[PDB]
Amino acid sequence: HMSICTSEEWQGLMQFTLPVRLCKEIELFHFDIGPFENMWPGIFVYMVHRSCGTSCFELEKLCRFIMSVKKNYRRVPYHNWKHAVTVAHCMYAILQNNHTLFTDLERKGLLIACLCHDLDHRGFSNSYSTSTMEQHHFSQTVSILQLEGHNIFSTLSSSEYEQVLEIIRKAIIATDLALYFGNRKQLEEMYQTGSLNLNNQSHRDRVIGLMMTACDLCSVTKLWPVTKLTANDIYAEFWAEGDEMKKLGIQPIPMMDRDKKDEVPQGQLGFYNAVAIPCYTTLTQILPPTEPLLKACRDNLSQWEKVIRGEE
Ligand SMILES: Cn1cc(-c2ccc(=O)n(C)c2)c(COc2ccc(-c3cccc4c3ncn4C)cc2)n1
Ligand SMILES: [Mg+2]
Ligand SMILES: [Zn+2]
Repeated sequence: HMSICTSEEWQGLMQFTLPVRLCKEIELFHFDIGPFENMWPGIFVYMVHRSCGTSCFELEKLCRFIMSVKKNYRRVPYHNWKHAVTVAHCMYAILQNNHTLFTDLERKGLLIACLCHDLDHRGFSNSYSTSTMEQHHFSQTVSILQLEGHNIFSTLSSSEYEQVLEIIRKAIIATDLALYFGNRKQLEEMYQTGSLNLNNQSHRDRVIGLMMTACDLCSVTKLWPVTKLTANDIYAEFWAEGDEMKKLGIQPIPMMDRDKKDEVPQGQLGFYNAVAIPCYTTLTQILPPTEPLLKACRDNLSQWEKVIRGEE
């Protein structure tokens, strides 16, 4: 277990250059990687390069690492390689727009953590100690790092190496949405009381934790026709899970039931109000430059309202 890339795959990636007409596009929060499948591993290399230059990773081990990650994502409609890269791009925009808050270690850890955060997702929920899927996705990240010529951190001291693995573990654990409700609440209080202090490691962990939810949910921050299409992918998976439950004579909850299709826009609306809006509001409060994520979220919420009210 742990599949690996071929030499053709890592060498082809080493040779890629992003077309000039995307370089301004890719800096924008709402950028959609969607139309550029061929370029996705290339796009990740690019973002690593912009954010730490052409000498932050041995370029060969880097391309090998990315191409093996890709081969350990499965061909599922939503929790796949497309979503890893989408989440990593959101993290890239955040780090670029907040350039001096984060250490060099943090920047490398979090881009890698984002690409690996759904490693070997099967297309079924946590429901079908806790943070099950996530402890596992971290486990798989550890295994790839450990292979052959795939250790991109080899050139760190053992003190830095232990540091970056622990950035990664906490980051991927933070992508379990059950834990997001409490982290956010904690952050909301600290901000209120004025007690938030980025010199404090456990405060940094929390902020980073929120940053991982915001990236993980970022398909709600793209332009309306892209968010709409992604929502179809999320449903392809949820309904396939609901179909497997009916196969056993089990009644799935409404969200996994394709017979409950007309209650889609209502469902979307509640999620936006209950999860997405508070997430990007607390983020915007701590990191003002992330404000365009909130704005794009608000715009998509009002699209969903108009669907419900019957006008699009
Ligand atoms: C980008 N993105 C990730 C996610 C996401 C991430 C983590 C997570 O745990 N969930 C559930 C979703 C989303 C929102 O997706 C949604 C899916 C279904 C609903 C829904 C709720 C209730 C009844 C419903 C619903 N749909 C049909 N009916 C009848 C809402 C939102 N967008
Ligand atoms: Mg996940
Ligand atoms: Zn995810």
